[PDB]
Amino acid sequence: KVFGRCELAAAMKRHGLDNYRGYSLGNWVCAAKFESNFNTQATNRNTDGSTDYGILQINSRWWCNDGRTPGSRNLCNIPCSALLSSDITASVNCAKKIVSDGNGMNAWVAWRNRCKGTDVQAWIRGCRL
Ligand SMILES: [Cl-]
Repeated sequence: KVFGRCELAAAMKRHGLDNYRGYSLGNWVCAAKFESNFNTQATNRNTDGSTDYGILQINSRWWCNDGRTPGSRNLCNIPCSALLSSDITASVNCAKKIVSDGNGMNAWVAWRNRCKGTDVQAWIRGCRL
């Protein structure tokens, strides 16, 4: 499913991401726009052989199992296919583990390069939250 901007902001707020580890809701909406264009079914393969899955492009070397990433760790305890669901619960629960890992939202390259330090409140402007 391809979310609208405000529909996803509302879904993230309901699942407890607003201000999670100090990151306001606009940071999570901005990271989803540039990682996946708000599409839960987005996949992209990396040069190391790992693949990124879903709305927040969570990687199979560390976080989920896809059966084709040798020596990888499955820290979230989920098949990577669960991250492609229309229901974002598994992606949000695993994103909370990633953002707590020490480097905060700098784990998301698109957030560091396109959201960090910008007016991220713009991403939630106009929405009924
Ligand atoms: Cl980037």
